[PDB]
Amino acid sequence: NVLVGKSTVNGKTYHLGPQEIDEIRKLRLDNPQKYTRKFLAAKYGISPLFVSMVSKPSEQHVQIMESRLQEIQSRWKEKRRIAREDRKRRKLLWYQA
RNA sequence: GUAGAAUAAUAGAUUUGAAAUAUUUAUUAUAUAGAUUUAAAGAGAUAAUCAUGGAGUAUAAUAAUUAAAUUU
Ligand SMILES: [Mg+2]
Ligand SMILES: [Mg+2]
Repeated sequence: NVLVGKSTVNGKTYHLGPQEIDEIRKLRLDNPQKYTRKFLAAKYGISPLFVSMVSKPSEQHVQIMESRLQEIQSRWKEKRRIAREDRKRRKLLWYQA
């Protein structure tokens, strides 16, 4: 197998209920730093994709991490910026087929 | 147009499927192994912008008289 998902290796599970899904949401909105996607996935035996599906982080959290991305991009040099645009175009060309 | 029906966005609302081939889907650093790429101090070719040079071209008094052709 190549880049296979864990659920695909061992099939999907449907075992969480409304109350613990709601409390997952409360934890995520409370302390996104302490209760990360991987932490919640480990705690509740689900996938980080499912955590993102059911929960939603805080606006402050997303704003600060977008700013972090902006800083990392700004610290780049000319060559890395061009290389990243090239990666984007190449990846887009993957799907045209 | 003294006015309405008539495309897409931009967002909004109300619904909507999923545990979503996410131990890499999007993008983000380090380390190891390996494979590579990227010059313009100047130059060639071509074109253009400035020159240089004076080939080529026109004219050889351009006044006036005579003659043929014209607006009123
Ligand atoms: Mg070059
Ligand atoms: Mg000259």
